Amino acid sequence: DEDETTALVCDNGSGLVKAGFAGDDAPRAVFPSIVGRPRHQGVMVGMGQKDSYVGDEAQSKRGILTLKYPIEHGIITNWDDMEKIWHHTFYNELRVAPEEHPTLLTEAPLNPKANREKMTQIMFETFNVPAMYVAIQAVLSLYASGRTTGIVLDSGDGVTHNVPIYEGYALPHAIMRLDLAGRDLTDYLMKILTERGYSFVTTAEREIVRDIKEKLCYVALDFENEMATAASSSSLEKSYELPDGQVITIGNERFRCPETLFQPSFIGMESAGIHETTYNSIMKCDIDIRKDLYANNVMSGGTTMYPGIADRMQKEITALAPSTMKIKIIAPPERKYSVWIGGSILASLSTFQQMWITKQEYDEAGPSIVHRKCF
Ligand SMILES: Nc1ncnc2c1ncn2[C@@H]1O[C@H](COP(=O)(O)OP(=O)(O)O)[C@@H](O)[C@H]1O
Ligand SMILES: [Ca+2]
Repeated sequence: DEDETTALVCDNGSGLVKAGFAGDDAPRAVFPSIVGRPRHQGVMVGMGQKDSYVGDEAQSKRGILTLKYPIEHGIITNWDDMEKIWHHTFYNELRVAPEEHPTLLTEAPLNPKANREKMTQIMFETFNVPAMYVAIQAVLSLYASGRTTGIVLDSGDGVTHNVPIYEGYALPHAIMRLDLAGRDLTDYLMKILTERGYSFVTTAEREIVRDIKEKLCYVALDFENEMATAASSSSLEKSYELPDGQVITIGNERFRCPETLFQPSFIGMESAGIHETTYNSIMKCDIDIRKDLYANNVMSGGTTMYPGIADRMQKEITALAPSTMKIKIIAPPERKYSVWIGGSILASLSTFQQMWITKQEYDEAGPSIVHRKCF
């Protein structure tokens, strides 16, 4: 753009599309990736200004809407809303044509084979984007935190991932994937809420369950001990008087839902928490590779933003791992935009040119150009 090539960086997942230009610190355009439709019906003369209420516009006028969620855990429920989602991004906020710049996105690690092509097509065959790359999440983070080896656990909204990374990159044989992440914490809440006598069961209320969560519910440091502290109506109970009108006195639910990350005996599964799946990744590798993975355990995404989390893993991780060392969780001050800031650098370095898919390479290699360059 202007005197230089430049581009647009983009982290999109199951909950927020976070768009910006290139070189930038952290995001500019940001919106929930959802498309809403008018479930309230009746008729019209005056109308609340939309056919598809999208992202921001959507989340703001919740009531009439049946919020068609798309990317639940990297898999999209149906792709049709998605084109309107990205129709926001470029033209409406950023005012830039996709048909002009490079695009950086993120690979929501182990998003299916065909989704790679299907995405690149929406750009290159439908909306002729000049160059693009989708970068594989967890690793980006590492470099922005100034780390080369460590065990990263990156989870935002959609899917849990425990990545061992070193001075050279990981492989499917050791890394893991699980469905128990940030948004599942979000949704989980209502399964449990029943015992007080609440269950925001439907659409608009579904979104209020997310909202409650990120600004008040905290992680149990050691749940079991804290269970008797549920008698202490001070720590726990707090008022959420919904600005509509209904008090949700989120007592024990404020840490009982977080705990499911380290405790799947609460939903019903055999998954161990993210502290044990971290051993699960780390063990599977070569024998000499672990000493510095243990020296830095990178912890990022929307998932690691709750109050009381690094500290937890400090205890828990020691118990079933290798013993010998200075074990240490590195969770950056803002650690959620891990994906984004690591990505920024790549789409600011011109060295990145000895990688990407450029506009004519697609035509010259068909849809498959994505697995002809990448994987
Ligand atoms: N302060 C926070 N504490 C905990 N949960 C948060 C916080 N900020 C956002 N979240 C949750 O993180 C998720 C969105 O994270 P995000 O990184 O934006 O996207 P995604 O991994 O899908 O790419 C949602 O569950 C949202 O509720
Ligand atoms: Ca993400």
